[PDB]
Amino acid sequence: TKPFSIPILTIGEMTNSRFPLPIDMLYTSPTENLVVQPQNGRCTTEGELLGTTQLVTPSICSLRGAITGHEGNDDDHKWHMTVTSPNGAAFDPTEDVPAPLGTPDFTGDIYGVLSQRDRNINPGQTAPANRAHEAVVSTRSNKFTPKLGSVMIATWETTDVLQQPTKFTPVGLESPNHYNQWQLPNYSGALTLNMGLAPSVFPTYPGEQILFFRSFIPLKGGYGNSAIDCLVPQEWIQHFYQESAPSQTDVALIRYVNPETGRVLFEAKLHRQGFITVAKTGDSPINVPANGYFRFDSWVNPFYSLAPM
Amino acid sequence: TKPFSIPILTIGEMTNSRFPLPIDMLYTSPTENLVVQPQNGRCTTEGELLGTTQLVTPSICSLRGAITGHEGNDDDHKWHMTVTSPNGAAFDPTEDVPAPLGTPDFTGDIYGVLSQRDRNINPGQTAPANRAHEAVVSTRSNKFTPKLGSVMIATWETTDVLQQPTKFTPVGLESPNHYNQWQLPNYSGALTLNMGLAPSVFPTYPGEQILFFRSFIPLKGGYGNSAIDCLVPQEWIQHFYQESAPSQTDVALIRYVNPETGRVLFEAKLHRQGFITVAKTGDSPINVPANGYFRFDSWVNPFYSLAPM
Repeated sequence: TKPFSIPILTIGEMTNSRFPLPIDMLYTSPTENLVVQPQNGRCTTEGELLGTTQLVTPSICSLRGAITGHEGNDDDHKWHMTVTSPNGAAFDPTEDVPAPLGTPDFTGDIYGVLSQRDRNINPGQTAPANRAHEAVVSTRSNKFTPKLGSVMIATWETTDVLQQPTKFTPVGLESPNHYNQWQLPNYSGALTLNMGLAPSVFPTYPGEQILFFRSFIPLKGGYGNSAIDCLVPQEWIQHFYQESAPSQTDVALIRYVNPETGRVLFEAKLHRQGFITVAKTGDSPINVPANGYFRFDSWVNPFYSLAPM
Repeated sequence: TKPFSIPILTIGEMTNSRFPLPIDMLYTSPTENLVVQPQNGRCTTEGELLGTTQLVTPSICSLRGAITGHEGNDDDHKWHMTVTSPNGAAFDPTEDVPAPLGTPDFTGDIYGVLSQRDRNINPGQTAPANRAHEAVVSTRSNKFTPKLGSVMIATWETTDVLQQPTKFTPVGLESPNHYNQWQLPNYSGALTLNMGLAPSVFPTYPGEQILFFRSFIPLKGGYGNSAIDCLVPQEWIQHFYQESAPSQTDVALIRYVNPETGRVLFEAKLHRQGFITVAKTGDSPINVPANGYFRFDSWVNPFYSLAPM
């Protein structure tokens, strides 16, 4: 029975699993009136990846493939991007997954860079031509259809985008308008429901809330202090995936500890499904030292009563 | 005496430690005419970080701080960025490091996005304003002085940059002009030498070359198939940092294994200083399965004779 374990990296040493950003703080909040069902950042404590989760940090909310033309006829700023899997191989729309690995899992206008490196070398050259432009992938568009193998990608530039291999590097959001981090996009477009989903997560013990790892997400414009929350850091996913330690119950009692002073600061439940709950109500700040990290202490039963945070 | 170990993640599951990119291939080449002295991606096999190396993947080649105004009075595209440490805290120019952690470690015109979130809320508003623009940090500029707490950052945008907290998210290179991945920038500007450096690395056993983890790096324009090479993946750095396993000799014999068939494909030396050498000459392609990873097998004496790849 290989023992379960969690990384000893601090908050300040880890990366958000739902967007390639540093983790700025721990954060909790009531979620009784919404459905927390992210598809990136999903891993069981036994190392099973779920949803669209993959292990390469800069590929989170990235897209890869080629531009094949404009999307439609009536907007010169809109391009049809046929997408592949991150490894460059064809994606099978009938695969029992929501969309290609690392596809964005929220509703919003994602800002980043469209770059291209030509597949062919021109006469008189020794190397392929390149170009890049700022761009937006609107996951609420009816042409956001990654499960079918394509997305519409928009530019402010209106001509210098070729029918060439294309990558989208995510940077942030175009604005806070229409951003809802817990609303899954329609991976197959309009009037088609999503499939292959990692399940929703929620606390059940009275007075518990989900604990999130929160990152502030850049905005291209608008007023806001937008953030995106993940259930576990990307480094925890990489760790569980490698360790594949059996879970002895469905609940791991974990403690947040200051390694210098040895002081345990609070306790929490790491659920087998891959999320944390704490005995906390409200959204007030979580005040913890910088050198702190979670330590696995024991497997407990569903009803273990946590010390209130 | 804690045993040394290497992650079991495959090349296609890890990240470049010198730029936030997936790893595309293993790569070797002669370096007899170069000085290989990167400052990101530097970790001893005992977990000692060196140079400018830090653990947050999207912070590699990033810069944080605030714009104070234009750089000079003659180009409204050029801005003076005061730089902080990645945690937002003041950087001390006298600390025994080359530059703030994560600072770029090569010569080139680094392309990315400059984003800002205002520090105050304006009257009539409830949230701070935001803006972001394509930007270039030229590390060959005499105004690239991160060890002194500032860099010049340029935007195609001419005015919509304020004197506000600022992040630079790296995406790729503006072009291949003057890109030299092994030429350190002058962290303190002109006529001042760098200090606090992680040491240069080179093979010494006859017929050995350095083995690199190679990523293709996007280009905003120009002709080229530009790449950037790191000495070990970012996930190896995170692993060694946490494990802190003592190094029993200066050289770890490691084997690239196919986990499925269990077959060992080739062998290599992981040096305590934190780089890999192999018995290979030239730059011809390294042909290995997708599911392959390096496994630590034993500690060996200096000048151990490897099987030729």
